[PDB]
Amino acid sequence: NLHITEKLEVLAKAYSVQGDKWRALGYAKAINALKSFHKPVTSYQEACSIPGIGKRMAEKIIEILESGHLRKLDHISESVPVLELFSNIWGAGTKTAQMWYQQGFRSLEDIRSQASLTTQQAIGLKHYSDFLERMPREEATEIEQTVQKAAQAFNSGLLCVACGSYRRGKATCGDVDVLITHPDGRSHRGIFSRLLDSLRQEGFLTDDLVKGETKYLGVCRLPGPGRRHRRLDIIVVPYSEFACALLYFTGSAHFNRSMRALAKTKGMSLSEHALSTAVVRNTHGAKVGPGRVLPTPTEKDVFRLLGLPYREPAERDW
DNA sequence: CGGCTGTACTG
DNA sequence: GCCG
Ligand SMILES: [Mg+2]
Ligand code: NA
Repeated sequence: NLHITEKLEVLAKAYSVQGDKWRALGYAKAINALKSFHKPVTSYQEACSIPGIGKRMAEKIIEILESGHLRKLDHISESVPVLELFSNIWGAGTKTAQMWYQQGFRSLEDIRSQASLTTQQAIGLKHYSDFLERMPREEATEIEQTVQKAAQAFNSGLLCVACGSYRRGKATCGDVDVLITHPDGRSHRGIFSRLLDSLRQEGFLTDDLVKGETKYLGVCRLPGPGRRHRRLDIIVVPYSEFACALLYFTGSAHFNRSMRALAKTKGMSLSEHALSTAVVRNTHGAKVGPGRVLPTPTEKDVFRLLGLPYREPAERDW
């Protein structure tokens, strides 16, 4: 199924970029369902059947089948392509894009010349094209290795794992996500600092976007002709959290959200730090009592404790 | 009626 | 947008 989704994707993005996040979530989930459906969809009654598809989406499917068109798609605001242009700048989202629009900016030349950018947005605009591009998974390999090689030059016992789409076995990667830990659980942050320093000194790191104590995002470029600037995310964790970190950083993101949402129905909470149980939540679903951390030395343990069958990373790409 | 994941960083 |  891609006949009807292609038309939905355009509404999903229109909604997302105008900041209607939940309606856009509705569309996103429906789109997902339709894609993992075996056969093409035939009846409005078959429509409702599919979890993630209700009356409103059913009617729209019907129109796509009956008319081969979507009336809502010709009513999309003329501002949408511009809002998408703007929020493809790293560091600029829905609010900033809509503000810029209101203020009369219609193009990246307008932003470049007339807009006051944060440090992150200026780096984002500089790399606008490169950030929209995916790298072959083989290039990800060279980057993980460059990072790993450099880390292991401080403390050779450090473990570096490439995560995200790479670990899920995808042929291309939007960025490289490197997870760093140490088996003693005591080795952190003296490294993470100096590590970035050498990588920056080797000329490998071109720009910094986020520098936190355990988390880094920046821009690197491998040496040589024909190389593009790439996004590189690095996080350091204590060995205690290694498995929950690995699970999180590997994703996919829709998978993390599904997992976490299930954990919530079981009175549990899952995050990059821990899976914990006996979590106390107020009526709005917000966490109040922290509950207690459940032991989780491997990804297997996390699935198990949730009552789920183990998925290897490739089966996580939702 | 109202949640839809949970966390971190920046200014 | 969908659903419990
Ligand atoms: Mg990634
Ligand atoms: Na952005």
